[PDB]
Amino acid sequence: AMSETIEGGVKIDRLSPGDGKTFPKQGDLVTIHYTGTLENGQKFDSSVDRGSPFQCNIGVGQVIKGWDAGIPKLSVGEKARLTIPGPYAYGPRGFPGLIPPNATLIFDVELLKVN
Repeated sequence: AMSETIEGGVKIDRLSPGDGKTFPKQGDLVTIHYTGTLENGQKFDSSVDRGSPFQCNIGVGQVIKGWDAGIPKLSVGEKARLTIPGPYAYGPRGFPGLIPPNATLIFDVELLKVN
């Protein structure tokens, strides 16, 4: 149960452990189940509610910076909270009506798989 502050002011809180050995590296495909929330409790996205996970390549700019920085510090199976500041998330614009300008996003993510 580390808490870790990393590039971007991104905070990783470890909720439940992974294998402690299998971590994603740049380029790796990662399969994630997540839930995204605003600082005010408002939920804004959830792969769990959709019944199917999210896949992406990591550290190639295909997801928010906070995930490129954050996901690779998790081990397979690990469940963690990422607290990602605006610049590492949707930025100074956000998506108006959904995500406020420069909003801090809280993600509860579980790394399910690395390839």
